[PDB]
Amino acid sequence: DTLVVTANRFEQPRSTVLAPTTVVTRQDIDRWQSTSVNDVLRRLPGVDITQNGGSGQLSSIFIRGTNASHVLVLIDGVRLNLAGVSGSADLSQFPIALVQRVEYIRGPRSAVYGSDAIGGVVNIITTRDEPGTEISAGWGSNSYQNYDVSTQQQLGDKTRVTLLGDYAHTHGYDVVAYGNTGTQAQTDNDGFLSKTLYGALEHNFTDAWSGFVRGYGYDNRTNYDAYYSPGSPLLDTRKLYSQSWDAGLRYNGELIKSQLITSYSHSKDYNYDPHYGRYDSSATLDEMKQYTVQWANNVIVGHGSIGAGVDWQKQTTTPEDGYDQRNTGIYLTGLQQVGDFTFEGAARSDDNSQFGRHGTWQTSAGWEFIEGYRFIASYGTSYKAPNLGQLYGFYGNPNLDPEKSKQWEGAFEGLTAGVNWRISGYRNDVSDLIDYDDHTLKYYNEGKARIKGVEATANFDTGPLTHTVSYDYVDARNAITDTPLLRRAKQQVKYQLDWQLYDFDWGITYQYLGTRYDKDYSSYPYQTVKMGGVSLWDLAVAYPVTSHLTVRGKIANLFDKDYETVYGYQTAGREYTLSGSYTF
Ligand code: CNC
Ligand SMILES: CCCCCCCCOCCOCCOCCOCCO
Ligand SMILES: CCCCCCCCOCCOCCOCCOCCO
Ligand SMILES: CCCCCCCCOCCOCCOCCOCCO
Ligand SMILES: CCCCCCCCOCCOCCOCCOCCO
Ligand SMILES: CCCCCCCCOCCOCCOCCOCCO
Ligand SMILES: CCCCCCCCOCCOCCOCCOCCO
Ligand SMILES: [Ca+2]
Ligand SMILES: [Ca+2]
Ligand SMILES: [Ca+2]
Repeated sequence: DTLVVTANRFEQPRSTVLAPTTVVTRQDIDRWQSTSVNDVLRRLPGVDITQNGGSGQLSSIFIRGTNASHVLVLIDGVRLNLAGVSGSADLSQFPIALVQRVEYIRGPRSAVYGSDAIGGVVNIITTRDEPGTEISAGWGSNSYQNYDVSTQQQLGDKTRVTLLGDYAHTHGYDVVAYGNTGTQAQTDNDGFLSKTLYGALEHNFTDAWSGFVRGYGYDNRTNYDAYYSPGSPLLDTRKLYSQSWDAGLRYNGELIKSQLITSYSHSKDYNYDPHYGRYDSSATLDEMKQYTVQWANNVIVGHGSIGAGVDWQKQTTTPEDGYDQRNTGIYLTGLQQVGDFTFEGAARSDDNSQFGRHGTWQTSAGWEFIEGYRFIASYGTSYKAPNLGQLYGFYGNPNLDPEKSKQWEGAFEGLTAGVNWRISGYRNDVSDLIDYDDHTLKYYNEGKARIKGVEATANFDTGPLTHTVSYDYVDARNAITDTPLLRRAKQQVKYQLDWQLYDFDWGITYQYLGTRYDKDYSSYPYQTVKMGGVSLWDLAVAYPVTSHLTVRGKIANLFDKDYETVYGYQTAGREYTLSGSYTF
């Protein structure tokens, strides 16, 4: 196991987390030769992603079949900051260079974190420890190119620093669109450019008390497609800027853990064509500022812990009505162990300045009935806050309540003859779904979803061969009308194969994207169409040409499989990348 700290906010061992958690490390990501967050995520259990194309294009994540806004994305413990009016975050913009570790725990977790923890939680962590300085970059399949410098160091004792800058660029391909340009097209590759900057300070006043400060930021330009009058502007292009800063102290004692954290984030997300735009306009800007403050405690008691915090949010976006919004929550957590029984739980009330008070809880009990074998049940209750669009839009309704989930899940987990496996069943009923009525050009909370999913995983070695495999089946329907929701695969299958030989470290990663259902905007009324669903393979190698130098190479979409995760957006297709790192 591996500590991981994103279940109850403090360190703890995964074994000791009844819910399915998955962790991705740097080694991992470097292996994977991943070039985006999207890449990494798509691999793990329960994740369905979709893309209005290649790199840089919006994207969307469906954890166990919930809506794309029904996931909580945390960066370093802290809600992302998706600006605009749809929960949807789209980690297509979030520089992968920043990523040192992802920690991902599927299932509800609003009783710790609040809103969005409905499917599960994706905590992306920017923080390393792993001193030295590093150069690198790469080249490839669409004049893609990347360069990058890293270091962390000490400035005398109890202090260390960390800087990173990183530049990627690609020209891309046209992604056609097809029901989003109207009269004409693009016949234009729609590229992406991001440039990024990170700094850290890290400091112990002692071997218990510590602090940080961080600051980071990026500056992306990506090009997209739109709709079109001959006219009459486009909106070709998007330009996002985004900075964050944090501060905390921690104290980590033998029994009692504490943290006080702080952070402030501000983006500014221009869309525009492209000629006299800006600035025009003809030119939409969405800006946001989120502030955050949180203080938490835990301590050790039994083979258990108890913990609690308070946790405060302020988001002022800019335009007369939707602008400044505030949340505050207070929760409790508990772990314990008794015999071969674990019990783990959490609860929270939130007070939200639009919709007032709402609360939320979860439980799990496990039973290790034979050594190595273990049976877990869980129950849990989560929610999602209304968005401005829904609230204060043109069909806004500022009285909306949140959207409510209930989830049950059942799992067996075992070691058997060398294989670490798990399998797991869940029902999630969602409700008070926010659903506009043509009806009256207002939204209301009215709609219901059911989800029934199964998650099976395994890992093992045979040779010098390593196997990491999962299967996922998600049956996600509209409860009222009993049709399949959209853009979701009933079925996924993901294998990875790792091994080492001569000095070539090899990986081959397979996935099957099962078939799915969506909308063809080609023509109103708009109809749904069934996408067929498909098999990908990528091939990756690395070599330590020295001792400081690794040199890698990756063929992605190894055969050449055409397909979409969104009807009308062309996906990538076969790409090469050729890449290098020096250390010292
Ligand atoms: C719906 C829609 C669509 N939209 Co909007 C349009 N036009 N639009 C919206 C509206 C949805 C409101 C609602 N859905 O009830 C609406 C009015 C909010 C709008 C919003 C915006 N629109 C935007 C854009 C970019 C586009 N939109 C598309 C997603 C363009 C879509 C093109 C497409 N995908 O076919 C789209 C035409 C169809 C998506 C769909 O229905 N998904 C079905 C659902 C199951 O999938 P999903 O993943 O849950 O979809 C969600 C999101 O995609 C999201 N969303 C909507 N547009 C965006 C844009 C951004 C950047 C983000 C992060 C999310 C979104 O809302 C969804 C559901 O609540 C887009 C691919 C069309 C186009 N050719 O560019 C495109 C993005 C290009 C790119 N790759 O970055 C805006 C920047 C428009 C503008 N300049 O104001 C903007 C941002 C919203 C925000 N909060 O930041
Ligand atoms: C000191 C508070 C610890 C529990 C806080 C969260 C409890 C939320 O519901 C828990 C009760 O539901 C089932 C009871 O059985 C186990 C309770 O939690 C044990 C947590 O370690
Ligand atoms: C710290 C532990 C938190 C325990 C919370 C779980 C129990 C929640 O209580 C019941 C859930 O629904 C609440 C209302 O119950 C019946 C309502 O009857 C009157 C309706 O207006
Ligand atoms: C130390 C903080 C304790 C936080 C626990 C709050 C958890 C949420 O409450 C239980 C879940 O929701 C049940 C409450 O819902 C009923 C609301 O009732 C309030 C007064 O009737
Ligand atoms: C749903 C989970 C079903 C789990 C059943 C596991 C039952 C027993 O499995 C392993 C028990 O050990 C027998 C296997 O081999 C014994 C190896 O022991 C080495 C020397 O005795
Ligand atoms: C304890 C793990 C459950 C394992 C799933 C495979 C065996 C299923 O047996 C009967 C099939 O169930 C039909 C429903 O399948 C999806 C339901 O999933 C969870 C909904 O409660
Ligand atoms: C899956 C029921 C058998 C007991 C668990 C076996 C451990 C799973 O390891 C293999 C997982 O990889 C794919 C599993 O596919 C099996 C379940 O799919 C059945 C869907 O109801
Ligand atoms: Ca374009
Ligand atoms: Ca209310
Ligand atoms: Ca044991």
